[PDB]
Amino acid sequence: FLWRNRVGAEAVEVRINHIRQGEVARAWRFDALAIGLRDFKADAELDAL
Amino acid sequence: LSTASVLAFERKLDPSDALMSAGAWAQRDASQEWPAVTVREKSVRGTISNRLKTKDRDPAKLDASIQSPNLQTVDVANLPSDADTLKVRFTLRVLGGAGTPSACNDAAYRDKLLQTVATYVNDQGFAELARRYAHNLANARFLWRNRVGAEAVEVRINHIRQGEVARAWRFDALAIGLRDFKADAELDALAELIASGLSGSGHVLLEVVAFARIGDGQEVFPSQELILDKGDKKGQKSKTLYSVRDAAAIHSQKIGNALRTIDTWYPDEDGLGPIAVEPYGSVTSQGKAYRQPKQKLDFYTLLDNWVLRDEAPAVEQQHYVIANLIRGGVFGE
Amino acid sequence: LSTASVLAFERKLDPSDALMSAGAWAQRDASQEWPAVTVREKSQTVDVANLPSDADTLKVRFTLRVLGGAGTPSACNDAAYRDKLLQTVATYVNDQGFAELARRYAHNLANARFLWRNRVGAEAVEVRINHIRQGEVARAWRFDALAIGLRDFKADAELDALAELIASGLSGSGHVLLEVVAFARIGDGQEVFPSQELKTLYSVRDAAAIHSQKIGNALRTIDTWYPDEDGLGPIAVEPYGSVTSQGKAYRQPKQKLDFYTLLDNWVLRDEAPAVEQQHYVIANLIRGGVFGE
RNA sequence: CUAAGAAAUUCACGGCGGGCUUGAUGUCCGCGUCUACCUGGUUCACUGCCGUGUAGGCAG
Repeated sequence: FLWRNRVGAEAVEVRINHIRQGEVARAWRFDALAIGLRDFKADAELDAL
Repeated sequence: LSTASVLAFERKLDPSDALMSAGAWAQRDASQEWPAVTVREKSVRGTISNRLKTKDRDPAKLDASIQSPNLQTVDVANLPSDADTLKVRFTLRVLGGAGTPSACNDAAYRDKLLQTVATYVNDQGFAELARRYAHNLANARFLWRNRVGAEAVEVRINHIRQGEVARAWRFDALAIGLRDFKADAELDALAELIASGLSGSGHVLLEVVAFARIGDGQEVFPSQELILDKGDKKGQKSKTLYSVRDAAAIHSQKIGNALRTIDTWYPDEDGLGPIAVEPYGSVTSQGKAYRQPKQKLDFYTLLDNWVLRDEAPAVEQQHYVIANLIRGGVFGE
Repeated sequence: LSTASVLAFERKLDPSDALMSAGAWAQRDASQEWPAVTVREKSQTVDVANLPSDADTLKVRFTLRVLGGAGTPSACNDAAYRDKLLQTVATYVNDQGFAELARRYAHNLANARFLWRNRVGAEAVEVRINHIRQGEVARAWRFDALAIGLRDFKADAELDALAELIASGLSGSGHVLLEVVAFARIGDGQEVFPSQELKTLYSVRDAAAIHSQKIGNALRTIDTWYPDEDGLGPIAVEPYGSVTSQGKAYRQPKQKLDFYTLLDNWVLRDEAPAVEQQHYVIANLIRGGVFGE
């Protein structure tokens, strides 16, 4: 979703928060540059999402 | 095979706005706290010193009005008293990915343009182009007038991988000229970094610190604007100076201009040195566009000779076309 | 071949702001650490300031900037106008040295031409001027404004070295950096006259200064070939030169000695205006402006 | 001397009731504005000065 804004960046981190009340019920973090822009490979904290 | 009617090219070598500060030499072990310079808008009278017209000339309105002086508002920024050196600081991103367009219409033309620029890269890479960009980053060409008549300039280029510096440089650059492109091994070490950047082989983030001694309390040269067309009143605004938040500043396009002075393969003034890379290569302050379409030399003829009909031009016109493809712009129809 | 729709020349000998400041005598060799002048307003609501009772002194602070190679211009539309101007500027350069400009610059450096209204009732004038390469000085002077009278150009022994230095300067034979500063004798409790804008005396903060253009005017009183009467003295160099103080505008355009026709003749078709005009022509090229169509 | 010459149209009124507009989306791309300077306008045709009456030493 960062279209041109991610191009040529040192570090890109994504934080995803599930909101089920006023409060947040769950909290993910990702290394967006480590996760591939091309391949849909799988791991544990991502299929937890 | 035909050119697509909508082309577009994302630029590479992205500069930012530069920010001026001020201070003395040899406090540059601890020069991370110098105060900036201030754009000062005042009112200063002038003279009546322009050409009086020949249309409706009359000594009842020119010979009587000449002895009534002018009334203007000059906006000039100046250095402080103890300060004697401008620190001009900006950053630069050598992106890379410099052969694929952002927009297109015909993927056959894009399949031809990709293999054309790849056949360019795979015998001479981005080596010599990064040599001359490292030269323009070496000398203080991006100080368009603040270097003219300096005692010493010191150019520290820092390469950045994390919060702090990963690689340093120091360049003597009043010794380095503006026409003869001699080089050095550390100039080559900068050029290898920029060539790695343009080839899509890593990230380059050059924090560019450029000192230039002028003198105590001297005059500084930031950039200028265009004040018209959206509220053009009777004209009580002469000339102001560009600024990020309460400090004077050069625009990004003028530094980009001064960094892409690469062109030396035009037949007008060959020994008289380089100019900026532009399609229909023109110094507009000179007033005369080199590289006419009357000849065979401009970018819009080289590009579609080399892409469509495979007529690969000379081994410097390749350099010029690729300097245009790093420049960007709306091509096509 | 015709005129030039845009022209832009770059300035030479630009000063900084001449801040005023005070002190005393026999501490003038310890003037790195010295006090300043004050700004106050009295009863309309206007400004007027004053020296203290301990001080006859007043002090000046500015420094200079030559560039070199002033014939070659920086904005035009005609390439042929450059190709017709290069022969003229090189013809004026190569056949004679620039010291005739340089004496008439450097004596205004040496005299009190920049101390305009700082000797309206003074007694002893002493000026000290530095040639700064680096963090110290290496060619020091200390000049006098009593000796050379403020309307003639008669040279002395100090003047030739500074003249050949500045003529190396503006011709491109080496960048010079002067610092021209002065020490005054005003009066124990005397009213000051700084600059203004377009009443409020022009107040730099916690001091008092006069702008750049007054000294960039004062150091180029080179017009003494103006037509009518040459016994009066030097006034400065202006295309369409009008002066408020002497009232009458020298060098009128309805007769042929204004800048906009001698430039046309001297530059383009290679016919020469007079050798009693040349240093005024090149002083106009030193000043700069928008010289269009 | 006019298809000339002449003329009172009067009066009265219930339009009324009902309602789901739905759903989808990449505006991308590029740029040197350039040079130049002398307000003591008189920030009141005079402020404030021995007699409120027309002659005067003052910060001029």
